[PDB]
Amino acid sequence: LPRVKHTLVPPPFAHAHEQVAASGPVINEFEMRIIEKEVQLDEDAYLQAMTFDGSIPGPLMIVHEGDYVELTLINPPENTMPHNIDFHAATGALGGGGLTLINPGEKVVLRFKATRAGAFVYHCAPGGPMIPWHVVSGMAGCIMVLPRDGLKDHEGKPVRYDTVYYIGESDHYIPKDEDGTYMRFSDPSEGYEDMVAVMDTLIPSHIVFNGAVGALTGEGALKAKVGDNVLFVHSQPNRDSRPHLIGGHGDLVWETGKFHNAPERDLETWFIRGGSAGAALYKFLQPGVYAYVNHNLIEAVHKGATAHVLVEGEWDNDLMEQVVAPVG
Amino acid sequence: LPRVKHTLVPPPFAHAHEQVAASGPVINEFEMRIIEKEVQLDEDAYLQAMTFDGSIPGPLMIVHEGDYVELTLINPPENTMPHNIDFHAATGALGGGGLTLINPGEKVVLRFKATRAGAFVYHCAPGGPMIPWHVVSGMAGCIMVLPRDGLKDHEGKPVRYDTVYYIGESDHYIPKDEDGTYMRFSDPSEGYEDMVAVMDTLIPSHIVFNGAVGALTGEGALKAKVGDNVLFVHSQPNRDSRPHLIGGHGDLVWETGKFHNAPERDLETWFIRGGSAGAALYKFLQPGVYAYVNHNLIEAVHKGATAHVLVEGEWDNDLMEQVVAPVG
Amino acid sequence: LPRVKHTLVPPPFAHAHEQVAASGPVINEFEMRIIEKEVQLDEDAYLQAMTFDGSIPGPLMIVHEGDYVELTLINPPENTMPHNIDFHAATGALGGGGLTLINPGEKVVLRFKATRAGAFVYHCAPGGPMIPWHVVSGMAGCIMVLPRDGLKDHEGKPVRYDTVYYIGESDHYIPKDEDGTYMRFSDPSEGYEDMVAVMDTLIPSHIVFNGAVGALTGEGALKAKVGDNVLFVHSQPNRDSRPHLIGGHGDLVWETGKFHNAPERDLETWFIRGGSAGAALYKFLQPGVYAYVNHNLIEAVHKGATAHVLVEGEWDNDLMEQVVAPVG
Ligand SMILES: [Cu+2]
Ligand SMILES: [Cu+2]
Ligand SMILES: [Cu+2]
Ligand SMILES: [Cu+2]
Ligand SMILES: [Cu+2]
Ligand SMILES: [Cu+2]
Ligand SMILES: [Mg+2]
Ligand SMILES: [Mg+2]
Ligand SMILES: [Mg+2]
Ligand SMILES: [Mg+2]
Ligand SMILES: [Mg+2]
Ligand SMILES: [Mg+2]
Ligand SMILES: [Mg+2]
Ligand SMILES: [Mg+2]
Ligand SMILES: [Mg+2]
Repeated sequence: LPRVKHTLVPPPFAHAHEQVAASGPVINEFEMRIIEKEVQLDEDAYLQAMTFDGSIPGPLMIVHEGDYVELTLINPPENTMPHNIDFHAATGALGGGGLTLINPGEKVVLRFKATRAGAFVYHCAPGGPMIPWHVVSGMAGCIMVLPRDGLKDHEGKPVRYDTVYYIGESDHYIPKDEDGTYMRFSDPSEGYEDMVAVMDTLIPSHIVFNGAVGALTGEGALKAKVGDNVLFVHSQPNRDSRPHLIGGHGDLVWETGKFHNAPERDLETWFIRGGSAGAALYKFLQPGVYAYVNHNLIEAVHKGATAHVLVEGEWDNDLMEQVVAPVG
Repeated sequence: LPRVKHTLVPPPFAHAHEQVAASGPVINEFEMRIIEKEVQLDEDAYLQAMTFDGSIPGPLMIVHEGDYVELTLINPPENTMPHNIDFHAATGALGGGGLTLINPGEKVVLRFKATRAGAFVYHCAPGGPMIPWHVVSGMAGCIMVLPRDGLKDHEGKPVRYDTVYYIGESDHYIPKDEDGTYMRFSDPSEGYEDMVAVMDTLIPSHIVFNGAVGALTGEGALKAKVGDNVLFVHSQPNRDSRPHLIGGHGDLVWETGKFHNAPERDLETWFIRGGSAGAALYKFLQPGVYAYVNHNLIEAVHKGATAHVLVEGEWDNDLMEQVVAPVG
Repeated sequence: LPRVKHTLVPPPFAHAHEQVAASGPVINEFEMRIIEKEVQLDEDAYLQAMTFDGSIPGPLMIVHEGDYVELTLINPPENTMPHNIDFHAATGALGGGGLTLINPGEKVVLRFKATRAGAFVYHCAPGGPMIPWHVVSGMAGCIMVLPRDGLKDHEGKPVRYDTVYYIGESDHYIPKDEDGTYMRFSDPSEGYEDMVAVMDTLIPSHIVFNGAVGALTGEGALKAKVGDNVLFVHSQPNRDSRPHLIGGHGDLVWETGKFHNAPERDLETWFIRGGSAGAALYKFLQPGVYAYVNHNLIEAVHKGATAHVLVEGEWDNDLMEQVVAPVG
């Protein structure tokens, strides 16, 4: 089979690809390096993170149904922990976790057949208590397996996007001092016992898009134009989310993320089950600022789950008009 | 276009309307006044509330797909805060939030086209940390945009209800003294910092229907007769819910609340995503008392999420019969 | 009508039955005895439990749509509490709760018509605060009402399982001393006030399958062979869950659990609403160990929500292959 070597790009962007496969099955080659580093979640909040390829989430991989995925995974000698990878897209050996455990200084190559279309989570799962801990330290991303003929709607009609954005939502459990301030550690292992105690409450300290509070706002705001069909692929590897585009809708939504199921239409808010990825297409109709949020608004605003989309184009007064301006 | 002026009625009731539109598109005119007042959630629990039209939830608006909605929103001079409105039914300007910010003593008129059929949340969203806070202080309601030809089932067959009840479920975060008792404040702003600390735990002190524990029980119990097709429209603007009618089912359920999607049948329990409204139709078959509950039973019983429905009519022993009475 | 007397078997197993009804409607006779006993959830964690038939969950009942269910429920004189039963499968009298309240030393016989196909929760619901408390002490199980002609897929094609496993997931709220250790009590009533305080936080101390941490792992691991179509019926009577088979998928999933609705395909993770049962069919394609988990991995690993499935058969390198073994 042809081999295609991909250069991954950091989230929320996606590597070059075609929606309709330009060929028959290929072997898709990807490589990622695991990076353990402290990351700043918020102004005075830091996470002893563990990442695929230096980003939270890990980068988006895009292939077609019936392709193979050949991943080279590298755990550099400077890392402290063993790591591996479980693709929810894959069949067998705990998603590949059983075949990919690598120590610092080792690398491994896994091949699987992408037999099922949809957006899927991938995450680290080295075993026992390590599983939740590695995930909530940042080790999860998404692979999207498109149908060979591209996406289809609830009636089997071909559907096309202009842009995909990968929104990786992640919950984190940063320990606190009695006064509410966040603790700092020298490395992941040092912070482990304190982190577990927070994990046990099931209350995240932060819930973020793209690895940090405000990462996709201000200078990181997403961009589009009136008329653009934008696919928002949304992963949550550990906890539920309820995405909502403020000012918009989900035109076609696969909330369970699997493309051969019929999408729902006209949604205000949809539901990403923890341990899954979903996808929503929207055609922008009005210019201006939109917020893409987890619609538990405490999670959106206090915890960090808010992105902005800045949209250019002409305003349509038939859809909405301020008839009487604030007056009094 | 014809203009139709509506008189809103408090929840769980609905203003006069027709399921099948008796005309082509109209401009629907509504008016609401924002009322800031302390409300009693429970025996020794009070909320510094902020409300649309004096009720929690805000009143239900009912229009047809392709109509316009023209809302006059009034923030009386006695209020302390700026307020606005985001309709999830609307397209643009953050659902209208960007065009409706009004200070105490001001009013505003917004028009939008109700382009999509379904039950939708509306809520206050004045910006930043104000967003979750105004919502969890009571500022959310629902607008139902019916298809012009009325509801249709999973097979496109016309479906009709005898009664709609609007169940507005709301989570609240009342601060507590060390001994578990609830704190009281002079106004919303005074209670703000203490409320935020509760919000951060993501654990509501109360989760209520119609603004208070027991509001829809005893004297407030809902009523129906055997044979009645009752539509239960259920909103939750901030947190997930799992409605269940104890003793009944959802005959047709749109849990994501958007009427052009096929409903599911025969449900025991359905799922309202935080930041959305859903709808369930049930035809009553047995007389007696029913409980409509959020089926996290701690949320139902300890937090306040229980309504009763009292149903009159004849008992059917073929469906259920006590064969041997408690004996021993 | 013919009467059929069933011998229940403990979970995760199911009593003898046929998927396609070998006859017209029958009256299905079941009997269960309520057992109040302390149970060990985990190494140093015990629950003052209240059970149907001595198991958590209560045993699975299997009947066909249009059958009757006649249940004899027995509350032995050694018990301390009144108990009853609410079948979500049933119509009227709070699912039967209104007709089945029995004191220690009493028994009752309830008949209902199983008019709706699907997996349904049954649980104890003796009234008021007793409701959540009896459920979170273990009093819930599942009844599966199969269509008379067996299961059908999203296209109406007949579908057949080789094995059903009933996974009863239950959240528990065991009180703790200041040092994090769990408290012990002489009986359920003694532990009540302390348990309520934990219930109020909505944070379970344990979330288990089959009544205990590790119950379905090691010696209790589930078993299958490559090629087996296994139906996983999953109940959660009080709290949401997000089941995921690590290394596999849901081939056909009814997450709301009602068999006349079309199932979704190829799911990675699905969603069981608190107060419901859902069902997922998977055909095993690879041998080895699988984990069936609630995919909030903290709930899976720290709280107890993990089962293992051990699968025998031949490995398929086309689906997955370790191309380069860990090396360095
Ligand atoms: Cu790792
Ligand atoms: Cu996983
Ligand atoms: Cu407001
Ligand atoms: Cu909103
Ligand atoms: Cu009981
Ligand atoms: Cu129930
Ligand atoms: Mg690279
Ligand atoms: Mg400090
Ligand atoms: Mg230090
Ligand atoms: Mg008025
Ligand atoms: Mg006090
Ligand atoms: Mg004072
Ligand atoms: Mg027996
Ligand atoms: Mg102790
Ligand atoms: Mg003692």
